[PDB]
Amino acid sequence: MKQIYDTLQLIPVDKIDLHEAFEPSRLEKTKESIAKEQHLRHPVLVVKTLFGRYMVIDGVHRFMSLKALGCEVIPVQVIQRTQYSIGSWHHKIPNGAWCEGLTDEELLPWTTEVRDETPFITMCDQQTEHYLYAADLTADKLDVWKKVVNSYSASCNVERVPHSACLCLDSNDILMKYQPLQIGEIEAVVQRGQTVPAGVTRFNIAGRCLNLQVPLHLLKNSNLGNQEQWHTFLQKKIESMRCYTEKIYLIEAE
Amino acid sequence: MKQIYDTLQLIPVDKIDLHEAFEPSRLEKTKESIAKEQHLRHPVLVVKTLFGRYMVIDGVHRFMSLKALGCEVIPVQVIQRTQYSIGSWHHKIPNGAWCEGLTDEELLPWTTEVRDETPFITMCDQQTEHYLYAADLTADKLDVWKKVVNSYSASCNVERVPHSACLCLDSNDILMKYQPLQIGEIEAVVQRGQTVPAGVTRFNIAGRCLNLQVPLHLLKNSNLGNQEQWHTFLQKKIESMRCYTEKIYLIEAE
Amino acid sequence: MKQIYDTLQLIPVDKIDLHEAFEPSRLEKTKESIAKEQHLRHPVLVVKTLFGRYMVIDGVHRFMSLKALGCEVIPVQVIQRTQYSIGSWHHKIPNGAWCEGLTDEELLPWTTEVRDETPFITMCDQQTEHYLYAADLTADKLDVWKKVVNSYSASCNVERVPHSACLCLDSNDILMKYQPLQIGEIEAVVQRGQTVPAGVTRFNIAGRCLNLQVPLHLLKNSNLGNQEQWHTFLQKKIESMRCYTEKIYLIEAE
Amino acid sequence: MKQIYDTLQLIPVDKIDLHEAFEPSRLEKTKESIAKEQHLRHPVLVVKTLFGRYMVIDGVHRFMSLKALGCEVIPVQVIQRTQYSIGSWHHKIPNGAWCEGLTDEELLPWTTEVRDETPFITMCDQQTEHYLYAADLTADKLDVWKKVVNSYSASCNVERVPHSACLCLDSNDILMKYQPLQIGEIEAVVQRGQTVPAGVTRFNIAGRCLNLQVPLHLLKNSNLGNQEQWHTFLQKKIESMRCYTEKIYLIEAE
Ligand SMILES: Nc1ncnc2c1ncn2[C@@H]1O[C@H](COP(=O)(O)OP(=O)(O)O)[C@@H](O)[C@H]1O
Ligand SMILES: Nc1ncnc2c1ncn2[C@@H]1O[C@H](COP(=O)(O)OP(=O)(O)O)[C@@H](O)[C@H]1O
Ligand SMILES: [Mg+2]
Ligand SMILES: [Mg+2]
Ligand SMILES: [Mg+2]
Ligand SMILES: [Mg+2]
Ligand SMILES: [Mg+2]
Ligand SMILES: [Mg+2]
Ligand SMILES: [Mg+2]
Ligand SMILES: [Mg+2]
Ligand SMILES: [Mg+2]
Ligand SMILES: [Mg+2]
Repeated sequence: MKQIYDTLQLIPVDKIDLHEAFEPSRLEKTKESIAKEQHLRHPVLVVKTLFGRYMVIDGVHRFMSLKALGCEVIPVQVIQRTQYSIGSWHHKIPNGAWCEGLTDEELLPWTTEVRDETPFITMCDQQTEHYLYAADLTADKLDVWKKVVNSYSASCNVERVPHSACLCLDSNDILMKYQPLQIGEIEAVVQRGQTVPAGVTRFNIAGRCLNLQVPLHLLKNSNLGNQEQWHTFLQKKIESMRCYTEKIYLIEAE
Repeated sequence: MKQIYDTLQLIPVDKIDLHEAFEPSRLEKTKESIAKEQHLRHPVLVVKTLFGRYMVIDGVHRFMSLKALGCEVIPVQVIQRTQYSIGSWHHKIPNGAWCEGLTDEELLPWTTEVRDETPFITMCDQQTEHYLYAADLTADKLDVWKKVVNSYSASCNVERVPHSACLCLDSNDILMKYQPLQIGEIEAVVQRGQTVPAGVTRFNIAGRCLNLQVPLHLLKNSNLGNQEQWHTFLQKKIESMRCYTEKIYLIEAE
Repeated sequence: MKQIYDTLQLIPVDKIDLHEAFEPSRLEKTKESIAKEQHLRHPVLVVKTLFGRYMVIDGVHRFMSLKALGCEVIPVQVIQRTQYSIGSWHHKIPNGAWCEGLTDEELLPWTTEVRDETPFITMCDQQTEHYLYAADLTADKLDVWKKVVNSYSASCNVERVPHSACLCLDSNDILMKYQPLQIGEIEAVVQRGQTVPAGVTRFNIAGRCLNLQVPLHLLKNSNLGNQEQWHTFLQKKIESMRCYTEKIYLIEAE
Repeated sequence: MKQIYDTLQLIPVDKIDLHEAFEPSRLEKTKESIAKEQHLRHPVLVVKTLFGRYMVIDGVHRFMSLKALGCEVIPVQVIQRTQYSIGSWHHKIPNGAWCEGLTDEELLPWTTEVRDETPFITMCDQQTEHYLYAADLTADKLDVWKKVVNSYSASCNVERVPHSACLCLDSNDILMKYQPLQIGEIEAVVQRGQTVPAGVTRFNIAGRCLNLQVPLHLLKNSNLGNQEQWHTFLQKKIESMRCYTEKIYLIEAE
């Protein structure tokens, strides 16, 4: 447990990259709550990446909220490569025929053929599968991916299901399956200045620190004096830290 | 997630049994903190037992603190049998030769013989094992167990280690091993009006609810009116509930 | 390891019990096969029972083949509790919607309420699960189990399905799910002179000895002695034993 | 399953590479055994390589026995990536404190600092772990690996130890720990015409075909053809194939 202290750091805001598109309603809600509370409940989870920088793997909305509220440093928890894995979320639309984004005039080259290579995107109903193969796309595969996801994401009662799960579709479900990305692929996206669609990458992260409740007043100055105050704050919080190994239901309110 | 609401209940204090001895310093600390905060951070974890009663499986000190502070009902989380298992803690004394409770005049019938039956208690050092066999004890096995545990528990820098763990002892460690109890054995202890020693039973519990922060003012009346207020409180808290599946480090302070 | 050698024993046929009804079609082919070969390829797997008897946990048809062939002694491997577990086979009726023996059961008290207590039997179709809870049974739990299984086993195509299988039922499927028995419960069936329905219990056994190839002649004339020959035989075979740990596909011919 | 049948193939000896140095004592006994029997009991397990070649992942000594015996063709089973994993064997030197080749290594830059990056090699005694980090190496990582292993393999008693083993070192033990290689890395060694030190790589392979017993005569005169005989042979053997899933002890004689 005595290593967590070392992973909780204040990082300059300009050193942090995002790889995932934000959700506008989620950002408004996160920003309003941070502004009201003037604390950050959970530190932003980051991994070290190229060029001395840090990449958010959990906390896009918290990060953007803190930035907009004028924070010059971000409370992060630095996650080591051995303590996370990357999977994907499948997206279950519980009544596809009432999902306007899916019943629209279709323009992409969906096909039912199974090929030797893995499909870029798979759309499933109870009886059939349609595929998009990377080899058939003209637009940047990233722009096609985002168009597909955003067509139904805010409007069709989507339920995210772990890509590894066992799921049986009823007679009107649609299931969207996406391929898991490796960390190197995500870094190439960031290097290009791009982001992946929201709610598709699924980081499984061991050892997250919760309920740190960092007061925003520690985050407004890029320089020091605040570092002694940060250490004092952290020492006090770590005194009350406890570890839980099984599944937990955390009440996130005061 | 929508089942947790049903498991969080206010139970009359007189319907709740303990099976484990409290630690006096731990009780003082828990009671002081509850009194200062006038909230219960985490609900007491209980299992249904015989006679319409409930048995604490986590929260002896919280329970006794609430009782002493005048609570007539206890916020519990009812844990189902399929969501916990019972193991044991081994107790590592990091310098046994400086542990007065272990270097005392010895009176129990320790033996190095390995027998066909399982030992009641095992004391290990780096090279040797000594056993206490239930078949050799005169005193109630429970009273012998408590004498052994309390001889070193508060004084010899004990480190609790999961009975299933891999541990290598250095040249001065002592390791005390205790047998896991089954739920039926624990219930027989309670039926006798007895308790097992502190810090030996190890419940592994899936799905615990944390940071509920129940205000003590909801707990002082055995009758109702408070039940509508309990439902309103619970509805608000459950709105902010989130599930975490991997290991977490929870900061337990405000 | 020499521990294995000691578990390979010749047991009087009269001391061996079955817990599972046999299939005569499988019995004829097993008997035929053993008769042609004059060797028992794989020893019967048994567990030690009360009264000094043994219970077959794998080898119902081998046992009765040898028994029917006049063997006074059975080559067994004695399995310890630590090296096996008891699961269950599900039963899929792919045309169950047309299975007469199943759709006319007006007498048994099936129900759809999910209770806190595990159900005795579960019957699933594409959109409904029905449950038999032990607390509602009108007659002996075993004879009810038997009646359910036989209502479709003899008049409807069936295939076993493992618990791990992710199976999505189509419009005419029925899936029967049975609760796994503990070892104590199976010992009860056998001591009432009975058996469980065939094809339901699933024993997961580690460390089976394969390809011992015991000549049948060792299994008769026990009244003259056979221990000398047996150990002479075992020592020669044991020397070529090799341990394999993952899933294997064994070619069983020469 | 018929998928297995298709993975059992006769491969020209010239298209098969080894990744591991052999032991001549084990080679003589393997050759002797195959020569006496005139059958290859278990097929060589290989993976498809670049350029259309194959790499042995189990069967270094069987391959070279057949090769030394003049076989122009090798009976292999082609293993897919999904059915194996690459681990490592630890090396225990029970009298390592007196192992001269190990206690005089003044040249290699061992270090005790634990860094965020996994180490290349780890050397353990009862109270100290020393590490070789790839970023400190003076020469080729493979030749350093080789030098370390050979410093004790030829002049000190050694026994392999599995990763899962809970091992407490005594006063004179030394334990060497090696980092598991990925498949890409082993392919590199072979394409540089080299091998890794013996007894370190640990392949966990699921679905091995056992007891095929391929007659040696099928493996010569390939210049006249052998596909007809091969399939005739496989169809007869495949019909007696049986799948076993847990640990088995196979008697390998008739
Ligand atoms: N008729 C048979 N022909 C060939 N092998 C058989 C036959 N019956 C049994 N066996 C061998 O015994 C093993 C298990 O047989 P099984 O059908 O379970 O009968 P039992 O009831 O004796 O276990 C099989 O893996 C097979 O190798
Ligand atoms: N000398 C031998 N005698 C008997 N069986 C052998 C011999 N060599 C190899 N085998 C068979 O091959 C299997 C693996 O042999 P192994 O020692 O790993 O050599 P290889 O390098 O060919 O894998 C063993 O399980 C054994 O059944
Ligand atoms: Mg998040
Ligand atoms: Mg639907
Ligand atoms: Mg559309
Ligand atoms: Mg506790
Ligand atoms: Mg010590
Ligand atoms: Mg004492
Ligand atoms: Mg069987
Ligand atoms: Mg069907
Ligand atoms: Mg080998
Ligand atoms: Mg030693």
